[PDB]
Amino acid sequence: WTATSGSCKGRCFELQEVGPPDCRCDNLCKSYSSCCHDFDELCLKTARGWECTKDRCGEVRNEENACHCSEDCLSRGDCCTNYQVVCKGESHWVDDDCEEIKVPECPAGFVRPPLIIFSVDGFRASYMKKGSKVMPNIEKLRSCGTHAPYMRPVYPTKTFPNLYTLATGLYPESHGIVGNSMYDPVFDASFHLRGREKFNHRWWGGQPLWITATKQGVRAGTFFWSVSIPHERRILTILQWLSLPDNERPSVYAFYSEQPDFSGHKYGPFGPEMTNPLREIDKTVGQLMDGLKQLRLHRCVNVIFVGDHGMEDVTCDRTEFLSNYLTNVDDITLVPGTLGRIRAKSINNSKYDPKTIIAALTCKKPDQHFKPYMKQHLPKRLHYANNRRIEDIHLLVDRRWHVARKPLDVYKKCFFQGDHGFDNKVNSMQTVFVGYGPTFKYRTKVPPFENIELYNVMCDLLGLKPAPNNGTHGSLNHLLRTNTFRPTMPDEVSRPNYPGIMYLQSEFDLGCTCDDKVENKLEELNKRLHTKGSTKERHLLYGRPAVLYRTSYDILYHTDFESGYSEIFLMPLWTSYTISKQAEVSSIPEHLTNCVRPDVRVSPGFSQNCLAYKNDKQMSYGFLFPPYLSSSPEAKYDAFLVTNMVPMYPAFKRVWAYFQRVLVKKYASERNGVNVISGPIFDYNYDGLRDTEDEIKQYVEGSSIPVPTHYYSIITSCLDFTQPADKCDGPLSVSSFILPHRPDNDESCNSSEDESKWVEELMKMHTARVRDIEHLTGLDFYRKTSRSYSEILTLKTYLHTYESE
Ligand SMILES: *[C@@H]1O[C@H](CO)[C@@H](O[C@@H]2O[C@H](CO)[C@@H](O[C@@H]3O[C@H](CO[C@H]4O[C@H](CO)[C@@H](O)[C@H](O[C@H]5O[C@H](CO)[C@@H](O)[C@H](O)[C@@H]5O[C@H]5O[C@H](CO)[C@@H](O)[C@H](O)[C@@H]5O)[C@@H]4O)[C@@H](O)[C@H](O[C@H]4O[C@H](CO)[C@@H](O)[C@H](O)[C@@H]4O[C@H]4O[C@H](CO)[C@@H](O)[C@H](O)[C@@H]4O)[C@@H]3O)[C@H](O)[C@H]2NC(C)=O)[C@H](O)[C@H]1NC(C)=O
Ligand SMILES: N#Cc1cc(-c2cc(OC3CC3)ccc2F)c(OCc2n[nH]c3cnccc23)cc1Cl
Ligand SMILES: [Ca+2]
Ligand SMILES: [Ca+2]
Ligand code: NA
Ligand code: NA
Ligand SMILES: [Zn+2]
Repeated sequence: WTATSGSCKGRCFELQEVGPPDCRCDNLCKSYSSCCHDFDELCLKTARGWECTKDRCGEVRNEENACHCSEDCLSRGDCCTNYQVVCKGESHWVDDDCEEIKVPECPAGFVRPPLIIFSVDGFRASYMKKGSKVMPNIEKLRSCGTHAPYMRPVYPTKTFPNLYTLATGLYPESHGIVGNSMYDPVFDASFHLRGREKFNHRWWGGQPLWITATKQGVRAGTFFWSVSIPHERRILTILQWLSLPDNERPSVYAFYSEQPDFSGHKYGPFGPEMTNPLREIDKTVGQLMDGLKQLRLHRCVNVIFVGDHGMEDVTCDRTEFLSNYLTNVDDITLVPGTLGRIRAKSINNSKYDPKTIIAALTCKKPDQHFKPYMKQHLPKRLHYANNRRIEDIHLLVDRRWHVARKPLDVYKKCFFQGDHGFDNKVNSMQTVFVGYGPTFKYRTKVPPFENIELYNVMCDLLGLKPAPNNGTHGSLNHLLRTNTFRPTMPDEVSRPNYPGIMYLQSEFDLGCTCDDKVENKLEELNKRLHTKGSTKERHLLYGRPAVLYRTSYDILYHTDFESGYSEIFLMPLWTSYTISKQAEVSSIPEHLTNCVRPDVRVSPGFSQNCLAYKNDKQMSYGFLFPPYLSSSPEAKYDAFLVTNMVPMYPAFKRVWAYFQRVLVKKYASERNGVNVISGPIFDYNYDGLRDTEDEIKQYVEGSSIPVPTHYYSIITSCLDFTQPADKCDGPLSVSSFILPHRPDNDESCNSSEDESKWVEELMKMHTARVRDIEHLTGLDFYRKTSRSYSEILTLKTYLHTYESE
């Protein structure tokens, strides 16, 4: 209940929220149906519009007007944004030449440059170039400030997940806003765009910027604007707040535009009807900048122009229906559209089986436009699993398509021509970033980066300590003139052992065999030196990775590769090797096909054994350093060491063998050598973080050999590919993957064909950042390069996407 007969007199857009049943004049009052009786009259004035005209110049103040053209308006902070242009012969901000802002030029009493976040819903990245002729204000921001060619949103590429990611630096799985619609089974409650339940604070995890600010003594303007408040009024409210006295004035502000998303849904991303919404957004930017200029803040405020996601062409006719696949279609609930999420209609139905639903949705039609996944099998780059609000069954929908339960759901709801929500690496979902101000760089282009990184930077811009988040603080230092955060490398927690030869052959009883009994002082000293690390500079180019948790491991040196061998997991945590452009691929000789060799540096008790694999009818093995890339017949024996073996399902060995036999050499040819680091990952609870021993759910039968959930590789070369990988003087280039270790290739519908038609496609889908691997392994890479640490942090957040331009 609201006693709406209090008044908003002198309280319009009050920052502090007053408590029911006392009536509200703050922004959200509309959304709670709680504004005071006179809120529209006092706070939403529209009289005479939003622009001064010559005849109004120096008028007598009339408090009914939406904005003012009277001599006292500047000191009141409530002039129309074009007041100085119309009435004082000033230029619009957009018509002024741009001039470097070397230092903040702020009015007295400003403690720090304010930050304004100008967020635009549905603003696809390519609009910056394709719409540049109709967006002069935005184009000046872009060209004069710091910009990326695009910014990667998070998955799903929907509004609230992305704007709340911007606010918190967290993946949706951690912040809790995992789509625009959700069911939380602990709460037994549903979150929707419509209605009121979405304002309940239990939906919203982490700590958004406005709370981070407030807790640290920095005042914040509103981040949420009610849909009925027009854009001109949002801008005027921000400008008025900026005119407050020093002790009352916020330091961080947000503007939000529902456009171009609103029109994009109706008309498609490049519909002719899209030109107007872009013109209008640009006009709004013009109003803000003119307003800032009038208040002498245009060379003081840092402005971020940022989108939440892009927009793709999507129509009703490109809809797949689950009713064409499942018989039981009324036993399920689908969250539909540009992604699919499936759960049981009733928890009382114990005849509901996820395995049979997945199988009925897998590779059933030749051009099928969605792919089902148990959430733990989604590409790890999506970070979309560790939340009870994300249903176990997920459908990744192809760009340009929808999924629905039944046809009736589409015509009892063609209207729309645009949508978004798809995989966050899809080009059409990419959105925009521009930063303009004293703290940003001048006329600077930066590479594309992920929106999870911005929270840290916004905290840096405001002198705030960020709450714990998924950004990598320092990775965006290259955007900034000053206020950089100077991170240090994490300390190594576990130092390795360096074992020598400590065991005789006959101490091992592993059930392994190798045809290797084949016998020189020239080559005897030479092989001793390889085992003490004489080739390690060739194979370990960026130093050894640091182990950031407590464990027991050994460094093992060899002619062609170096490894960090875990005594706890009985396999390497990592294996490092360099393949030059010139290297030759060879086969596994006939006599070595089943060869596994005890490693006399490592006890039997901390070794794998061949008998376990013999007895485990589902599990085979592979090697981390590939025998195919041995430098010589003699060196090839090292590749068959039991310490280089890892457990692999035969179906996965098809993938791994093609990667090692064909792809590594291809990449060395294309990139002028590559350094490769490969290893296992264990993420049985799908939290994106390294498992401890006691979290492992599967072992090679009858043994303590833990089975990885995934295998990674990090492939590094010289960005200047005219230099070979192993003699690179400058910046590096990386691509990585985290392949799911699956007992079938059901994910790849064309897997009956030759690996050349499907393996690389799988690997592209599971592309990853080095940082993703770091989380999953507790390893810290690139510890010894000639590069700055901030540059290395940037490299570690790079994602190789495999989209064209
Ligand atoms: C991305 O960045 C984020 C942020 O840094 C990373 O997330 C952190 O990961 C940590 C490890 O997974 C995690 O630490 C745990 O926190 C527990 C306390 O948590 C509460 O308080 C914090 C701080 O204010 C708060 O942020 C949390 O908020 C979560 O939950 C509410 C809903 O209840 C949501 O509003 C919110 O969205 C958020 O949900 C997300 O996180 C939780 C896990 O915390 C998930 O379950 C959800 O799915 C969702 O993703 C909390 O309200 C603390 O109690 C834990 O301690 C246990 O583990 C330690 C290990 O040191 C052990 O020693 C203890 O014994 C203890 O175990 C006991 O409880 C067990 C479980 O009940 C039980 O089995 C044992 O037997 C014991 O009794 C732990 O320290 C941290 O909370 C989150 N933070 C956030 C914001 O998510 C994330 O990892 C990064 N991602 C990547 C890929 O790097
Ligand atoms: N950084 C950031 C940032 C966060 C938000 C946001 C606000 C929120 O407010 C609580 C009361 C729900 C919650 C989550 C958010 F992510 C945001 O919201 C703009 C918005 N105003 N009006 C809309 C209508 N629909 C969708 C979004 C908005 C804009 C930005 Cl720049
Ligand atoms: Ca949106
Ligand atoms: Ca884990
Ligand atoms: Na086997
Ligand atoms: Na298949
Ligand atoms: Zn939309």
